[PDB]
Amino acid sequence: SGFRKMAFPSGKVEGCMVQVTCGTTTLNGLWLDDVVYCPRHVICTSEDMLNPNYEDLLIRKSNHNFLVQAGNVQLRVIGHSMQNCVLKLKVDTANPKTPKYKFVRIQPGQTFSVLACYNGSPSGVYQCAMRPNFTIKGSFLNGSCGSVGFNIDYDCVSFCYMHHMELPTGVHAGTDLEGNFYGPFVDRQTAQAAGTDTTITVNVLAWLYAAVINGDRWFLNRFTTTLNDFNLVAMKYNYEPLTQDHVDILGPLSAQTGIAVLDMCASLKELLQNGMNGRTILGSALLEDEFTPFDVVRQCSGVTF
Amino acid sequence: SGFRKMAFPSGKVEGCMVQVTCGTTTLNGLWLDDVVYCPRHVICTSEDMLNPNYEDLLIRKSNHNFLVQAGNVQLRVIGHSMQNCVLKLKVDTANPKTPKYKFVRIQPGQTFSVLACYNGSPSGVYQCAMRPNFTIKGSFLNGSCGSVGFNIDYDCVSFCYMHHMELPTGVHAGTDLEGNFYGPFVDRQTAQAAGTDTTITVNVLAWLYAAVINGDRWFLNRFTTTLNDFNLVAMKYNYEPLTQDHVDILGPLSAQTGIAVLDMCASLKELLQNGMNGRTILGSALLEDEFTPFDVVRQCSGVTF
Ligand SMILES: CC(C)(C)c1ccc(N(C(=O)c2c[nH]cn2)[C@@H](C(=O)NC2CCCCC2)c2cccnc2)cc1
Ligand SMILES: CC(C)(C)c1ccc(N(C(=O)c2c[nH]cn2)[C@@H](C(=O)NC2CCCCC2)c2cccnc2)cc1
Repeated sequence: SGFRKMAFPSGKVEGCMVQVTCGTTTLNGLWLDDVVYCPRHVICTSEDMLNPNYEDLLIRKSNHNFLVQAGNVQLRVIGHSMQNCVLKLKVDTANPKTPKYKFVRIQPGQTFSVLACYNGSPSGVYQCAMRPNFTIKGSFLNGSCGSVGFNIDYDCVSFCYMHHMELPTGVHAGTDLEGNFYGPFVDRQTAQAAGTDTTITVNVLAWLYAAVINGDRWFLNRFTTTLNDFNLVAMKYNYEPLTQDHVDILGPLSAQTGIAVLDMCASLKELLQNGMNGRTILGSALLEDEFTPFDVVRQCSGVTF
Repeated sequence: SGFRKMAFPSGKVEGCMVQVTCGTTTLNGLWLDDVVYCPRHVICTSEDMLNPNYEDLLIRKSNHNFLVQAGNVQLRVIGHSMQNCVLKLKVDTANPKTPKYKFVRIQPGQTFSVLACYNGSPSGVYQCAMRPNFTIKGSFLNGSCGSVGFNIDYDCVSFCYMHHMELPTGVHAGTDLEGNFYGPFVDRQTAQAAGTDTTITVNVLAWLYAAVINGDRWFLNRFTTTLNDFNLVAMKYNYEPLTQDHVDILGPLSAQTGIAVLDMCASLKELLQNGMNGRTILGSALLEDEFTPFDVVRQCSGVTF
C-alpha cells in the first residue's frame, strides 16, 4: 500500500542523453540510432533571441560547428537539418543503447516522466502532466533545454516532450519530438503567456479512487448525482467538463472499489462545496489532479517494464 | 524554476535488479559483483511466518533451491549465507553492470530514491525519507520485497535501504544492506507497530527556503526568534528539536536568499500558530518535510551524475 508521485525508471532514456554545443550555448540532445534531436534555439546568440531568423542562422553553420558529446566521447556530426523547432544532427555513430521507441504527441491531461539533464548528464527524474493550458509545471534550470518527457509501455519508450524554455510565469513549454510546440508558444524572447489553467477533473476522480483503495474513505457521502448536475457544480470551481469517455476510462477503478463513477462524483461535489475541513486525503490537503486513471491502476497493480 | 519531488536517475540500479525464487515465494534481489542480496524471509513458507527459525530453514536449503533470474538469464547459485536479515547468494557470474557503490546506513530525516520492483523488473522510482520512527512512507505492493533505496553521489551509488515488509499501519520497514533493520522491527508476522512519528523540522525549513528561491515569499514575517524560543513552540506541534548542527546545515540556503535561519524560524513559528489561511507554498497546502537541505541545493543548482 501507499501512494506516491511515481516516475518511470529512467535507464533507457539515460543512455540516450548527449550534450550539444554550438558556439557558447550548451544544452541537451537525444541520441537515437544515428540522429541527435535537440532544440533549434541552440543556434541562437544573445544578440538573436528577440526574433531569430532560424533559417538564416542555420545556413551559416557547418557540421563542424556542432560539438556533440556522449559522456566524454565526441560524436562527429555529418549532417544537420531543421524540422519545425527541433534540430536533427546526423552523426557517424549510431547509439548502441537505442531502445525500442516511438514519438507521440500527448493530450492535455496526460502524464509523463521527465529526466532533467544538464550538459548531457542526468540529474533527476519526476512525473508531470500536460496542463490544459499546454504548459507543464516542471523543475528546470538554465541549460535544461533538450531534457525529454516519456512514458514506458512494456519495452517501448514513447517520447512525448522535449523541453525548450521557461515562461515568465515560471511554468515550462516545449515541443513533441517533431518540433511542434504544445500550445501557442514560440521559441523566441517575446511576450507570450499561458491561458488560464483548469483542474483535470478525471484525474482528481482517479486519485479519489486511489485513496479508497488505500483505505482513506472519510469523504465518501451517501449521495449520487447525474453527469449534468455534477458538471454545473464543477464548472464553478474551474474544473474541466467530465465526459462519458472519462467515465468509461474510470471503469477499472469503479469495478475494483465497488463505487460507481457518478457516486464518486457526488462525493467530489461535496468536497468542492464544503472543503476538507482540515482533513487530508492520501496525505494531501488539496485535491490532486496529476494522476491519470492509468497511473492509479499501474501503481496499485504493479505493472513493470 | 519550479520545485518537484525529484528522484535520482535509476539506470545504475536497474542493471542490478534480479528475481529470486525459493519454493513458491518470489521477490527481488540486488546483484553486485558475484553476490545477490535479498531478504531472508524468501525462505519462509505460509506455515512459517509467525516465528520462523531462519537458521533451521536455511539448513534444509541447497544452492539449487535458489532460482535467480537476471531478465530471462538464469544465474547459477554456488553459495549461500545469511547476514542478519539478508541472504547473500554467491553466483557464478559477476554482474557486468555493477556500478561503483557502497552500503550506508542512513539517519532518520535523510532522503533516498526507491526503485520499486516486481519479479526482478523495475516498475517506478520515487523519493522517500527515513521517518523519525524508522519507517518509510513508500508505495509497495506484494512482491516488492528486495526493492532498494539509494542516493547517487557523482558516479557512486550509496545503497541505504532494502524493502522487507509492510506494517499493519500501511507504512514500510526494512534494513540496510547488512541486513540490520531500521527501527525495532522484526521479519516475522507478529504484533509490532511504529512509534509516534514527528515532523522533520530542518527539512521543513529547507523547503521554506526553496519556496523563497522560487519566488513564493508571502509567509516571511518581520520578526526574529532565539533557537530556544523557537523549539518551545515547535515542540507543541510535534516538530523535532532544531539543533545548531541543523542551523549550520542550512547555511547555504540562508546565504543564497539572504534570510538568516533564526528569521526563517520566526516565520515558521507563525505558520505553526496561525496556519496558512487558505494560501499555498510551492503548490502545497501543508508544510512539507521530505526535502533535506542538500536536496534543495541540488534541485535549485542542477547537480548531475
Ligand atoms: C533563445 C530563447 C528561445 C529565447 C531561449 C533563451 C533561454 C532559454 N533558457 C535556457 O536555460 C537555455 C537556452 N539555451 C541553453 N539554455 C531558459 C529560458 O527558457 N528563459 C526564458 C525566460 C523568459 C524569457 C525568455 C527566455 C530556461 C530557464 C529555465 C528552464 N528552462 C529554460 C531557452 C530559450
Ligand atoms: C514472512 C514475512 C516476514 C511475515 C513477510 C510476509 C509477507 C511480506 N509481503 C510480501 O509482499 C512478500 C513476501 N515475500 C514475497 N512478497 C507483504 C508484507 O510485508 N505483509 C505484512 C502484512 C502485515 C502482517 C505481516 C506481513 C508486503 C506487502 C506490501 C508491501 N511490502 C510487503 C513480507 C514479509
